[PDB]
Amino acid sequence: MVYVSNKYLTMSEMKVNAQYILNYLSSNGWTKQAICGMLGNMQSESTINPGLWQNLDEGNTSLGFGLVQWTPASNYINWANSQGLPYKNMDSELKRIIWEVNNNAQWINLRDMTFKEYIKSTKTPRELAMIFLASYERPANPNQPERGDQAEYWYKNLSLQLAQFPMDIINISQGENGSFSHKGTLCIDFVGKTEKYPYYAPCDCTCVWRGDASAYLAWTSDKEVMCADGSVRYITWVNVHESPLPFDVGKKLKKGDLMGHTGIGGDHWHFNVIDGKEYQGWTKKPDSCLAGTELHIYDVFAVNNVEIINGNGYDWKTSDWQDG
Ligand SMILES: [Zn+2]
Repeated sequence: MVYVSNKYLTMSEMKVNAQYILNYLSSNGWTKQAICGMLGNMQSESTINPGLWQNLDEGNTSLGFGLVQWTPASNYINWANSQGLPYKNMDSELKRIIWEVNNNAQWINLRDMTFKEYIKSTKTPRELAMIFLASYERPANPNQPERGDQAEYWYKNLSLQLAQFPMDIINISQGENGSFSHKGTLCIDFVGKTEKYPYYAPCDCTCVWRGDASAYLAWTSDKEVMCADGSVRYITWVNVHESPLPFDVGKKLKKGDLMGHTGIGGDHWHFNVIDGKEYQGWTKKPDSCLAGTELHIYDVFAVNNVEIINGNGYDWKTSDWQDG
């Protein structure tokens, strides 16, 4: 959903557009600050409307058009045609801006910042709105602090999850460095209240590997998460012993969705988590665990609303972090 028209948008309609642009350019590696600094500008140029002609003068290609009011409009519209993109279109316009960053276009460095620098900046959305104004837009009237106020407003009004321990109970049958099969590892075997006991997604995640032989699924958090130890990081983990395996590679789960059950794939759940967003298969040291940097389960996942029955004397922590 985007609002595209030759008419001034209300704040409700702009908010929808502003959210869309945030989502799109976020995936393209721009910072929330720089996107909002641009939004403050596009609010003044266009009410964040990709279909808007300057002064509502439809079809006048000598005047401004679209989100940043490309002037003359034909420079953009012609670029769009050459690129096989429909010109009056949100994504096409965002693709034009990305192109300008990638091709040393539009921007003039008047504030000791290049366009490539701009999109990675974490200066205030106010600061960056004014940098954008001076460098990209270059208006005849430079005194427009409202673009800054608008930037900071979109920063606050648009758009971390706390990693929650998957299961309702903690009851450890074999901890980190356990003698039977965890020597050298930070793995933990957990049992449920019964056989085949459910556990849930600690955060939005995706299934990245399936080992049918060894009965494991591997998962990677979609975003960086907030950990029980106050760390912010991507995480990757493995669930072993479920039978049959619930999902396939690519499967997407939201925080709290059913992720698996204990099993015999004695009934239990072997769990192991590493730092980062890269699954790297396995190693033995001397016992089997994930390759990569193992993290303590009790430092990563919070135990809010978990019944601890055993325990193993680990620093299990609750967290007051509130999910975005
Ligand atoms: Zn184990």
